Amino acid sequence: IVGGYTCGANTVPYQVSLNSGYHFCGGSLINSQWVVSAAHCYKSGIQVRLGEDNINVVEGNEQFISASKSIVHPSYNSNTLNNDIMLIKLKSAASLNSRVASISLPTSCASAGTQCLISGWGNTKSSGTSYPDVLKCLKAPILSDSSCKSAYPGQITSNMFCAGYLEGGKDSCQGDSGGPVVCSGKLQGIVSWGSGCAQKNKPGVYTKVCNYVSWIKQTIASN
Ligand SMILES: [Ca+2]
Repeated sequence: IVGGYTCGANTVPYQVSLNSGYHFCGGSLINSQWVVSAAHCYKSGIQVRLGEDNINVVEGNEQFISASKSIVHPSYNSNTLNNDIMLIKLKSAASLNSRVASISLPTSCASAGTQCLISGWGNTKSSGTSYPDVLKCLKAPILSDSSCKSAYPGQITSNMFCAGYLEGGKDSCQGDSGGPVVCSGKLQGIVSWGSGCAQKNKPGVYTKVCNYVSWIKQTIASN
C-alpha cells in the first residue's frame, strides 16, 4: 500500500497473509474454512496466516493453517488477468473471534463513488521498494467505468473495476495482490493489477467480486 496508514493490530480481522516460507499475497477469510484471493497468486504449498499484524513477529493472535486445496477460477486468463480470483480451503477450520473474522460477500455490486478500505503488506513506495512488517490500510473510492477504461484502453473487462486516485500517490502495490477491497462491510474487490503503483492516471484494478458470488457459493457447497 502506497500512501496509506497503519491499520492497527487486528482491526481488519478478515485480512490473511498467504505464506510459502515468506509472505507473497493477501487474501480474505469468507468463512471458517475458506479464503478468497487472486488467481495470479496461485502456488502449491500455501500456509494461510490469520490474525496477523506484524508478519515477522509472533504477537499472540495468529492462527497458521495449511491449505488443503486451491481452486483457480475456471476462466482465469493469466495474460489478461480476466477472472483473477481463486478459492483456498483450509485443512482445519479457523477459530473465529473478534480479531479473526469472516467478511460478507456482496448481495449487490457496488457503484462508482463508493468509498472502500484496501489493505495489505505490499510495497509502500511508488518507485523503489520498502516492505512493511505491519498491515497498511487505504481508503479509496471506486472510479467510473468510463474513467477506468480511459486509463487502461483495451484492458478493462466486465470483471474488473478501478479504485483509487487519478492524481497518483495512493494505491495498492506488489505484495497486496489477492487482498481485500471492502465497501460498507462487503467484499467487493480483490487486489489484481495496475501499471506500476500510485502513478498518475494509472489507478488500481480490482477483480469484481459481485460477479463471482454464485461460483463461490456453489464451489464451497461441493468441496
Ligand atoms: Ca505476527
